[PDB]
Amino acid sequence: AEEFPVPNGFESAYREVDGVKLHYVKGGQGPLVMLVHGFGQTWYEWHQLMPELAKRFTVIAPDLPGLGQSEPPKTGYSGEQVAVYLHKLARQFSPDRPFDLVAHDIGIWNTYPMVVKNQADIARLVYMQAPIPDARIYRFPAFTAQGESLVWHFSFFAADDRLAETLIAGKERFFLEHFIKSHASNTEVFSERLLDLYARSYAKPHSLNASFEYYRALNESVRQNAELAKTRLQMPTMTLAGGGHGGMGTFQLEQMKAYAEDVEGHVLPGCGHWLPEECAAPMNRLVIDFLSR
Amino acid sequence: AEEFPVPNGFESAYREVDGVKLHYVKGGQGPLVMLVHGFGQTWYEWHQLMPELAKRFTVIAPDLPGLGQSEPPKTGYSGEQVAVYLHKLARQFSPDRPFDLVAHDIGIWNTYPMVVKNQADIARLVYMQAPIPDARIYRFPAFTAQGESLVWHFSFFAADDRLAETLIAGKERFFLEHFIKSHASNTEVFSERLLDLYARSYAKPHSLNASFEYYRALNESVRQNAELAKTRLQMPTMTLAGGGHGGMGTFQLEQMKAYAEDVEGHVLPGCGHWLPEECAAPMNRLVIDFLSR
Ligand SMILES: *[C@H](C/C=C\CC)[C@H](O)C/C=C\C/C=C\C/C=C\C/C=C\CCC(=O)O
Ligand SMILES: *[C@H](C/C=C\CC)[C@H](O)C/C=C\C/C=C\C/C=C\C/C=C\CCC(=O)O
Repeated sequence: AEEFPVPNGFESAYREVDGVKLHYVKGGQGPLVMLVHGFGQTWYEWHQLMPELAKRFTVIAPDLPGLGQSEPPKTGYSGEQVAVYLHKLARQFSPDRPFDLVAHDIGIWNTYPMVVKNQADIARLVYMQAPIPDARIYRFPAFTAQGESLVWHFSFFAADDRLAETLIAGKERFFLEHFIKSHASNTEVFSERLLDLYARSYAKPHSLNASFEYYRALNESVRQNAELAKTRLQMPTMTLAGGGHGGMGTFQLEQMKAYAEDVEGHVLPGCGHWLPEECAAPMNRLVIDFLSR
Repeated sequence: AEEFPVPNGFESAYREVDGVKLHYVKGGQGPLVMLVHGFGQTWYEWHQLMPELAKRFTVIAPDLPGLGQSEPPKTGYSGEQVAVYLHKLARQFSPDRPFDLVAHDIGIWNTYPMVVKNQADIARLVYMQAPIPDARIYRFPAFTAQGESLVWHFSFFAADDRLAETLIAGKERFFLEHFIKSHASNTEVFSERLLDLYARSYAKPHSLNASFEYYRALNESVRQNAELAKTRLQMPTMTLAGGGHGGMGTFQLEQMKAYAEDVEGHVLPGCGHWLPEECAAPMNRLVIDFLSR
């Protein structure tokens, strides 16, 4: 049984990494690129970009531990702990060469530590629509004069006594449509059919809980990154952000400049958080062009 | 039936104000003091203060429109609209002399406009544990280095799609215990029975919705207060705030200094947000002494 349709020419498979069975979808030939999804979604957010990349790269899209069809982590949900699983997974398929990395939303949180600790393994890096966890997140406002705070879900999801799982259980499809559309500019791409697929996956009880454990570990991840960030990233990096409702605008690039020596950034107008779906054509073009250099 | 026990010597009653049937509890003799409750609670949060105050004053504690046993407003939930109902209710009982006002949490939001517009009607003012809605609220951080913030509920409650009602329905007692304890220093003062009573009141579907409509109107109240605040408050004012977890500390007095010419403030160590319950004895003493001068 597959939660999402595999593109033609790709395989759905599993690999045990440090005692955790990870699900992934893989296709193509050539140097490896790993695509890492974020909250509310799975490998499937990449399914339009994957066939295009697979024309010249080997492409792997895993499900984050506990999400999609991947088992929960055995160590923990902090960025440094999860990053181990993803780094070892990639190195099973690229043991002798650097690989490229694309990450969205908490995919950034779950990859930054292995990038900074294994810089020679990362050829090129693309990050979109999430802050790297650091002290900047403690200044984001809870409440805005216009639109909506992009950030109040940090506290909701991190609240103790399983607040979020307890309130959302039984209402998963409702909640997912609300939080996806509230963070989108081009809401019309989120058909009821597509929302059904995403909701069915994260409504699995262990996946609902896993989703929020990433936020419960966020303060730990901030403390981890305070040490890791004493070394800047050296490899070519590109940031993408939406310029519309739900987009991070100029923050994505401006923060990355503190972390990276070689970075270019783009803000996609009329696009919110969910760039692969809201703005597939320009986003795919930017990623393919950047990795094809 | 009554949702909460009425103290001896007090009456539970109703008055029509602008076509809206308001519930209140009233007792005592002498000049009028109106006590206005906040979110999650009803008139009952004042039940320990009321018998003491009624030795020197006529005391009235209404349920906010839509909450407790009061009918929802027929105009709207912004501060200026709700303050009309509370001002006219007070004037029914004190038509010939100014009255005192004590307000907690969103009771502040729902009274500040009628105080500033009807200053000759207000003898003395006591405000505790909430910002006056203004641009200062756009600074409060969404997330803290210790976990969930005190203010992310602004955005949870203001969200559309009836987000809060939909997620909290069926879990009203669970959610109320969470937000009471997350804003408390002294959780021991909240019996399981007291939490049961508050939860059963705000779980009423029109009351659960009314609770969050105050927040859906918050930005409108900010915009209203931007104009109203061009007129400073001239009556004697006291602020109170908790010094412990859940307390606003020095913010309460420091903001009030920008609104009021004649203000004194106290911060109560060992107390959080729920001052009438967490710190009943010192809070009652400070209020009684301030109003008795
Ligand atoms: C995934 C969000 C997906 C769905 C929400 C339910 C991650 O949790 C969050 C990723 C991105 C948004 C988070 C924070 C936004 C980052 C910066 C805020 C924008 C400008 C900052 C302005 C300032 O300095 O205050
Ligand atoms: C009622 C809060 C009641 C229940 C919480 C669901 C109002 O919505 C909020 C009023 C007071 C809540 C207490 C503290 C937060 C309010 C303002 C923040 C002021 C200063 C910052 C202090 C801090 O965050 O440490």
